[PDB]
This record gives sequence, C-alpha cells and structure tokens, in this order.
Amino acid sequence: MFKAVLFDLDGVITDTAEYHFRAWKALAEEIGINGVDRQFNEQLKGVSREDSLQKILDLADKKVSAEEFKELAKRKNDNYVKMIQDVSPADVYPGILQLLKDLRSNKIKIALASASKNGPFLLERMNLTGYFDAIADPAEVAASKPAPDIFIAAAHAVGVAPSESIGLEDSQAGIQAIKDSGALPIGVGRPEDLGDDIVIVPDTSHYTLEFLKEVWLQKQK
Ligand SMILES: [Mg+2]
Repeated sequence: MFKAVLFDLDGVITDTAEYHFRAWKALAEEIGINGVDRQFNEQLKGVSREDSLQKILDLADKKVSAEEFKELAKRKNDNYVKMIQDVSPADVYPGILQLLKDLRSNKIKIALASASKNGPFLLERMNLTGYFDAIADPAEVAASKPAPDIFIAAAHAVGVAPSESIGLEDSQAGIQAIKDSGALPIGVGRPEDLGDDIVIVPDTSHYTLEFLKEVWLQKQK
C-alpha cells in the first residue's frame, strides 16, 4: 500500500495559469502591447518566464535591452504576487479537498511537489495548509521537470521513498518526472496531450482515494 501522495500545484490542486495570465495581461497593457488574450495564453502553458516574456515582445516585434528584459520579468513577478492575493478556497479543483481529507484520515502522507516559489502561500490562500505534511525543499531541486528531482524531494520531505508514493500531474514533463523518480504516476488531462502508457483521468473529480487504491493494487502485478 502507498504511504504518500505527491501533488503538483498547477493543473492538479488549482489553476495558477489564470493568475499568470492576468499578470502578463497587466504587463502588456502597461508597455502598450496588444494581443495577450485567452487564446494567446495557451502558447504560455508549460513555458518558462523568460520564453513567455519573449513571446509577448514578439507580438509587437519589440526588441529590448538585457537589463530591460530582466526588469520586465521582475515587473511581471510583482504583478503575479498582487494577482494571487485573490486566490481563495473556491480556486481548489473538484475532488481535491475530499481527497486531502481522505488521505489524512487514512494516515497517508501528503506532499507538495511544485516548482512554484509561492507554493505555501497559495496553499494558505486556499485553506489547505493543515492537510500538507511537507513541501519539497527547493535546495534539493537542481533541475526542473522532466528531471525527477522535485518528486524525489517531495517524497523525502515526508519521510518516504518515491517508490512508496503516487504522483499526480497534468503535464507530460511532470509525468516523466514521476516515472523517473520511482513513484506511480496518475495523470489528469486529454489522451492527445499525455499518451497511452500511464493511467490518465479526464478531470480531478476522478482523483478519489478509492481510485488511487485501485490503481496502486493493479500496478503491483
Ligand atoms: Mg501541473
């Protein structure tokens, strides 16, 4: 039986991409760049802060200095911090709170496996701090997803080996990170984006303790 569940933040617990979008839209409007709409936000999914800023500058074929590029990326981060003050328990994805309650009552460890520098603050905004046993130590993460580092760190933070854990993710890079950590991946999303080899669920409402137990026992063959 598994002893821990390692949670990714964006796309599993909540939608932080929406707040990243509002941050980028605020920056674009300030510097006078049109086109940062909902359809453009899809080109920013799973893309780094630097490459995302470049895509926004590309919308106006705008060239900036290395110093101004750094300043704009900083200004976006400041915008993001202001945007996330609005995160509330209403932001929690369906089924996640009940899963957290069920894991805690069954003495199964809960860890946050996120590359977010605002992870604990977001859990606090969502009233989820009491369910989390530990957050992955950023000092033990040398490389990001697809590298297994973050999931290995999350498992270790709750006192378990990755092999005794289940990892929940919405991205292909994150699924690969769980696989290489030794933990069992259960993905969330469309089969067109994630692939056949692992167990995938359409949405987070399917992430029940009953289902996690079933999948775990099935993969012990
Ligand atoms: Mg994610």
